[PDB]
Amino acid sequence: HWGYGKHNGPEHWHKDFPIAKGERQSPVDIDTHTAKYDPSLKPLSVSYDQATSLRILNNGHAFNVEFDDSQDKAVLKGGPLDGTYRLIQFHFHWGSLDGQGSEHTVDKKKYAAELHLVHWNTKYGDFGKAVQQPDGLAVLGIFLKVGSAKPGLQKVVDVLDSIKTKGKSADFTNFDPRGLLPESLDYWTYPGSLTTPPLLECVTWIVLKEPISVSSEQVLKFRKLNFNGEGEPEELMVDNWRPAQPLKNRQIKASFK
Ligand SMILES: CCCCc1cnc(SCC(=O)c2ccc(S(N)(=O)=O)cc2)nc1
Ligand SMILES: [Zn+2]
Repeated sequence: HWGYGKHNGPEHWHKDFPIAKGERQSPVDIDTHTAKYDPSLKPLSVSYDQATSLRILNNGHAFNVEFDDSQDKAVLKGGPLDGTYRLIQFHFHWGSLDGQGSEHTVDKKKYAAELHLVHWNTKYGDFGKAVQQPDGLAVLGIFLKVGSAKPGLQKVVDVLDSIKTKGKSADFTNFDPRGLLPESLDYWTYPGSLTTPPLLECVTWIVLKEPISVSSEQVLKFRKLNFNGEGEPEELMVDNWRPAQPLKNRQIKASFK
């Protein structure tokens, strides 16, 4: 039932998921001037050399590129994190127009899209248990702006016609998520939530300061996807982003400057 329209979009979510109005909801606007530089924050450690992608899926809200998370192969640690977080999937949120799409904003600036690399804390044994813990997930957020193509994204873009509609999946092996990372790992971090239902407050957010560039043609392809299932009226998969939520009693920390 929940989705991104007038009648079931983010403003409606609290009815099914009352935690929508909770104390640590995501996304948020990152006020770069009031973010506190924290010299005790470590460099982020991204170990994706052994990543094993398996499949890409249109789940009717976005597309997920899923990884084999049954061994320590693609892991996030360091930064603000204690312990080891395993990559389970990535997906994006994007706009109907280049002027919007991102979930987090930076001094109210919206980017064309936002990539979420979703990782779960190995101490909880799996994803479903981890989401029920306040430190269960680490999501690495990366902004996309429109300009030069991102070569490492093209394999993703090229398979989308094969998963046009809700419920479609395709084999997606040997995809290397290192090709989606900007040069710098400078980041902001704060305690938040999943940005889609069930909106669980289980996320340490790590948002990179440096956006990646993707071409207009790459993002256009994202916009050809469908929210609907095959043999239904076409609703383009666009504007699948939740707007900024109240910061409330939280401090955003910066790894830099
Ligand atoms: C309430 C009891 C149900 C426990 C349970 C909750 N959510 C999920 S899945 C939602 C999900 O996979 C996900 C991952 C990342 C993000 S985001 N957009 O914050 O990166 C949003 C949703 N699976 C099991
Ligand atoms: Zn997301």
